[PDB]
Amino acid sequence: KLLLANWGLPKAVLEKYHSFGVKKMFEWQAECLLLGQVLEGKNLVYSAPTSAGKTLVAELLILKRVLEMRKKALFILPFVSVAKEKKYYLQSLFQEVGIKVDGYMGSTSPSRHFSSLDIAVCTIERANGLINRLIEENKMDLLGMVVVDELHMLGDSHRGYLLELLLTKICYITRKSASSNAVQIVGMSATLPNLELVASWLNAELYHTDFRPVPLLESVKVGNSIYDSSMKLVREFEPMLQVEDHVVSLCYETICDNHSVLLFCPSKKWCEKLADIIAREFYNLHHQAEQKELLEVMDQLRRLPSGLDSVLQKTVPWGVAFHHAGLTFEERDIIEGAFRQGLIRVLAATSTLSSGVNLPARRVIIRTPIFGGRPLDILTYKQMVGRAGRKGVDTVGESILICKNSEKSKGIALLQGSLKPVRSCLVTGSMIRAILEIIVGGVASTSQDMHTYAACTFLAASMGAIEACVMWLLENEFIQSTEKVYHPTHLGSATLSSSLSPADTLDIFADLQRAMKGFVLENDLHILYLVTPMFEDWTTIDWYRFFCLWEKLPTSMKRVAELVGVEEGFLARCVKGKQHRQMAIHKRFFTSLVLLDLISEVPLREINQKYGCNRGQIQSLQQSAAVYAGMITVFSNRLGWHNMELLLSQFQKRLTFGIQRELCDLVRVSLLNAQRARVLYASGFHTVADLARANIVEVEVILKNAVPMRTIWVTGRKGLTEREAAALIVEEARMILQQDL
Amino acid sequence: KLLLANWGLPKAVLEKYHSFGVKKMFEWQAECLLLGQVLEGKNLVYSAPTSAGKTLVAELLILKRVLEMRKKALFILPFVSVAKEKKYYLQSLFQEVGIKVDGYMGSTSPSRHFSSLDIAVCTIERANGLINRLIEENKMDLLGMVVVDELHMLGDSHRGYLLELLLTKICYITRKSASSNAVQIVGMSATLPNLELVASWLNAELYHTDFRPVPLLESVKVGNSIYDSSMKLVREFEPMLQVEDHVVSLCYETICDNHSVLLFCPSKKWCEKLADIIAREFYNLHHQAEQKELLEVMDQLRRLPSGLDSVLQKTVPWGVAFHHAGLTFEERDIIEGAFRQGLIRVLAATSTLSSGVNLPARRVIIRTPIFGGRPLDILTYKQMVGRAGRKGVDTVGESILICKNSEKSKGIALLQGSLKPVRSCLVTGSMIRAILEIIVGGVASTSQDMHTYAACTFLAASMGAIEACVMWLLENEFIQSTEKVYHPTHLGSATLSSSLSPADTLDIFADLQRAMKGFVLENDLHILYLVTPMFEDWTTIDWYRFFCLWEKLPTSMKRVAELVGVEEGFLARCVKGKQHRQMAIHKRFFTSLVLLDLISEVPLREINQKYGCNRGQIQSLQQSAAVYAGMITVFSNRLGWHNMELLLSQFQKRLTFGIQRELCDLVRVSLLNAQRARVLYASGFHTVADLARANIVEVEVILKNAVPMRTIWVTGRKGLTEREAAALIVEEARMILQQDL
Ligand SMILES: Nc1ncnc2c1ncn2[C@@H]1O[C@H](COP(=O)(O)OP(=O)(O)NP(=O)(O)O)[C@@H](O)[C@H]1O
Ligand SMILES: Nc1ncnc2c1ncn2[C@@H]1O[C@H](COP(=O)(O)OP(=O)(O)NP(=O)(O)O)[C@@H](O)[C@H]1O
Repeated sequence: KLLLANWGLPKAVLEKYHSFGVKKMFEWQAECLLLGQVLEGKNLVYSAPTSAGKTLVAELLILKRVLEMRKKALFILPFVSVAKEKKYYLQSLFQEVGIKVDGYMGSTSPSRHFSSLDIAVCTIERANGLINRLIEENKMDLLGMVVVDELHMLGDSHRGYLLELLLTKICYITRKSASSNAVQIVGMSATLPNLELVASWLNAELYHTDFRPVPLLESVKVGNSIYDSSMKLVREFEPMLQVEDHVVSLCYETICDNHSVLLFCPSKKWCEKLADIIAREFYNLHHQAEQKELLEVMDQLRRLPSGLDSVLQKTVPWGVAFHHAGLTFEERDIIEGAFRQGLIRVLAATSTLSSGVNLPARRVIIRTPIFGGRPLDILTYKQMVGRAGRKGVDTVGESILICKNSEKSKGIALLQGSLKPVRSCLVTGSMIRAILEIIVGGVASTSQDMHTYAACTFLAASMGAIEACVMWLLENEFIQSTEKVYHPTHLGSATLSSSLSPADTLDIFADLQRAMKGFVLENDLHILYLVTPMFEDWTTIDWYRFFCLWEKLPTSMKRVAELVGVEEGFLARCVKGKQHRQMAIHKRFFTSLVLLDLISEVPLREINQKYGCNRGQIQSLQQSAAVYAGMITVFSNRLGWHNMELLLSQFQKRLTFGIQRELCDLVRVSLLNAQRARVLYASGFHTVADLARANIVEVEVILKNAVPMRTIWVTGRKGLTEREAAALIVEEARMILQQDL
Repeated sequence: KLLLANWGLPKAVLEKYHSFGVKKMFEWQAECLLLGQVLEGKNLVYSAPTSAGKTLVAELLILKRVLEMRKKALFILPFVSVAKEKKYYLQSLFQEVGIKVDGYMGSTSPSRHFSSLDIAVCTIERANGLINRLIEENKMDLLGMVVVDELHMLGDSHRGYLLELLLTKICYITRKSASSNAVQIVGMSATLPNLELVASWLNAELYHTDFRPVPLLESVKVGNSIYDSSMKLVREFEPMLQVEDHVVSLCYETICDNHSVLLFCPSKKWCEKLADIIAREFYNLHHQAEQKELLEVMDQLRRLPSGLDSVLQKTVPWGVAFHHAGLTFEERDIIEGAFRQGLIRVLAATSTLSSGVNLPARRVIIRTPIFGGRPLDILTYKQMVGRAGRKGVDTVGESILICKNSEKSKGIALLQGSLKPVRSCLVTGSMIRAILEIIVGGVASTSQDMHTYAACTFLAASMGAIEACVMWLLENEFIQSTEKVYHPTHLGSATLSSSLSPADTLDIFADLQRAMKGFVLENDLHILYLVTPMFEDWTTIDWYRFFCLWEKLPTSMKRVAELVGVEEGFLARCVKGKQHRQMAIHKRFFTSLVLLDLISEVPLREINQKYGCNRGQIQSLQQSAAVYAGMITVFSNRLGWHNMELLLSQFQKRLTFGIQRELCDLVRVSLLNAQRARVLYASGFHTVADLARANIVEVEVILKNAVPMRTIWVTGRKGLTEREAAALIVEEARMILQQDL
């Protein structure tokens, strides 16, 4: 029974599963999938280590649900990058079966309707919106199963509470319809201490396991000695070659064993220093002073829109590199992609890689127990050390945390500690949106029926302020009260449909209605100023630069500032020598200035040295501001503002790819991000129409030129050959036009 | 040789010509078509009376040109209504031949490209723009023949000068390309005294004839006697029944002879009085106190968007009616259509019908020699009296002009007078556009080459200020000068492409750029305020109403007024008790207010009693403001303003049909003007897509209701049955979607 072909599976899916190297099913997976009555409708929650094969159980369950009862199945993932990876994996597994898979990851939206789709690999922030849309116009029959990844995120997190509200809405809808099951909620988590309470929250059966494909031997350093988890020496450390910490040696010993190493570092600047240091040691310690495939990685990074990083130039062709937030989104994918093939053997990464894609390694080394002035989180530590040990190759997995002097006490607590139990995070902004997500949906109107929903939440299931949320919504016109029955309003129907927090919608409605009387149209700044999300922590603002920004702006760009409350008298002037709502406007104004150059196709290299924020912190905004333009536009339609939806209709597409209005039709094909379309635009193909009929060999020469074998990089496809990439552009264009009419 | 089938013609065209009652060719037409070498390339100009068969020669020539050398052939007509009639006639003649005919009449634009088209039945104002577009991007090879109707209009007229510039541009292009002919210019005119000079202007051969199918016996009244043209009594008048002028008797004598009468009147108010008077006499003089088809006309006018006119209620079912400018555009077509079938036997019309469609009658009576305080124009008189005598039925044709006391001297001069020779009307606004139409087109750049064009104009060919036009264009940035070679600018390339007079473009560029900094989006007023043409003489403005207009406008509509220079202190306030640019703003503001209700689908009955201007003067603006929005939008694209072209893209379609943004896709089918789409919209079909797939029998019931056998009226199709009209809606929708992709 522990064999995949024995289980009922499609032939093509099984063959592709062999192609991915998965053909042996562990005992824990079979036991979880044989937990009695789970399969035929009841929801399920299980825990396993990060490398135990958590995905396979969910994939088998969603396959069984899909081919048994035809119904749309969700797939919730916490991060956009992992969501894209999961969608591509599911497509590569499900091409033939006819299960059309596509995802809703922030800026991007499917061309085909959700009814045509069958599996929606969606992020939490947009899965909430999709389920709100489904619940709105009574389309619940299509949904048949919601799959959630990393259930433990529903605690203290910026987006796990959205997952909590989504799951409680689904549970309440299921309970109210019964006054074996319509929608099955299957989730995966780490070693959650209170998973029984979570399992009872959805009344799901629980199966917790600690099976690991390879043993994990966590260890700590003391001078020239290594101590195991339980304060026990396991191996007497000795240095091989170095020119107390000796962090370069631990990489070296694994290097001579023909394996790889992950070297997590606290800060990006530390990552650049550490990657450079290890590269220099590879000169003297290996030369006393695959290569061919490693040069291909260099070639792929050479004609990236940002070019090749200066620090990466002196490090990459040695198996030593670095990968953190400040790097480009395309640069990160290549560097991570090189690790999957083993081309790069050392990665000096930050804490961002902890929650990233599945990146295996033989050894994991963590430089400091303090990350950004605070002790490193246990949840992050478990995710970091969960990457030690490659399945089927490495016989063991080692994690080495470096602690010094008095800091060793904090380090030891991490090894013997356990991840904290989940919380509720529920007046509060989470409950206000929770209440508004139902009444405007019309599912529950009466207070008593609404109070039933309050008993279906996570806070109630763990074992006042619920009615206070209504009183806040009533005072702000969001919901009107009649004989008490609560009805949605024009503003309320817009907050829910656009998927905005009610705290923000109040200001946006006042901010957008401040554009009722005064507007400009020469420059996109004022229109862009209405789609900048916030200042948050996207970058550090340099005011002396803003002094240069303010004067050199044309006579129009300064006019926009006066129209939005920005004062010329105090603009980078009084800050040098030394109001919360006013400070959040000048910083918001600066955020709009950067986005203006982003849609003007100013290259990221220039925009970095000009606005001081590197490409990592800039794509962290344009892919976050593109979603904002996709919610302000929806906010206007539900409020009956057809004038500005027309203006803001194309600004989500212009911010996602950083293009102008000319390439809007051209960037529809997925193989032209921001440079493969302009160089193709200059060749005379101004629309996706004639590009489909364009000559196959003609587009080869145009893509060859304009350089700032598989050197062309494609989103989600790693690197691609120049001939293959250009051949797929016309092939994809033919399908795009054919399926759109 | 005087027989159509003898001439080389397609079989289907010949059969349709028999269907239209034209099978005998007069001697003058054959002589004109056998004027030696005219046929194989040389242009032609000929004159004939209004009923002599002027169209047939042009139709034969354009047919020969089209089937001999495949090339696009123009068809220029002076008025929009006659252009629509000519386009429909040409389509009804040319369905089978494959000659795709379509017209460019102001607001409407062809869905198919001009390259697909073969005959463009275009008005002068848009024929000029089409030829400018053709000359711009060197597409002159497609054009092979330009046909012009009423050549004599190129004199003192508001749009004949555009025809003059068009023809001189064509002639200059032909002459410059020769440094039997590419483009043949064939035109028709009345008895122009100086047609030889016009014929030599295009070097065309001239054939002037005075043949008339029926003799015309013009006559004048004196008390109870009738005098012929040459001061000779021809018949002693006697009154039959009346309850000196005795204008009701002349209708009566023709009535008992089973014929019809046209009774032209000076003013609309006179027309209502005269039509009512004759109807009352038909009570006592015919009852001492076809009917079935006459009631059908009443039924068609009963559910018109404006309903049935009060004055028409007491007059229509007796053969007596009236038709002037103040009536609805749809009302005029039915009243005129009833005359073609003979249902209505008396028409009290104004001078507007003189240049309208071909409306024949047995007798024509003109009430006064003074029209609006001035002597009646001889050109109008010839057009008015040219409708006397129906070909093949009436043995004679009579025109009776009524003169009294000392006014008889002026009346006699009209009978013995002749139509004045054409003029040039060429600093002047006609020459400024003439010069700009070429240099921005790039055809002529050097001054000497430009001076060659000045010798190809009508003023030169009849036998300084040409260089002064360049000096005016240079001072206003319209054209830049280098080493002298004149180049177009950004503003210059927009004035020519949008087809605006350079005098107006200077203000529009300043007016539109006054919207650079201050704009509103809640209401369409400010956007509509940028597309109102002018105040002109569209209606008389009542200021006390504007006082009611100003206060009851919302807090936003008053904000728009402040943004465009309108002052609250002086707004319908100082005019009651008693600046040219300021007066043309408040009047322009009032023009925008009316258009706001026009796009809000406020019914014409309410909008008449609310804004005091009847439906005749209101559709005289919305079909003139729709063209303006079609030129402001083009003016923005050539000037690189993509923000407001998006806002103004749909405002030409919203003003042509007076619809909202919901029906924009629905009104694409020609059988839904402004009421057949809303009542169909309320049935659930929100788009032209599902309307094509809509059930045939289902749309029958929805069109039957909402009434404010062939009762449904279709533009250009007279009246249509309810079953046929609804059946064609789905049939047309199927072809619209199929041919658009
Ligand atoms: N029974 C199995 N035997 C061998 N390999 C397996 C088995 N089951 C799953 N796998 C694979 O081994 C990996 C261990 O599972 P797991 O690491 O939890 O997935 P994951 O990292 O969460 N993938 P993702 O959702 O994209 O982040 C899976 O991702 C599969 O690639
Ligand atoms: N040889 C002919 N014999 C009989 N009828 C003719 C002949 N030639 C033309 N006709 C028709 O008699 C009418 C007299 O010509 P004419 O009145 O000048 O056309 P029109 O009124 O200018 N048509 P339009 O261009 O739509 O305004 C034509 O319109 C034709 O309908």
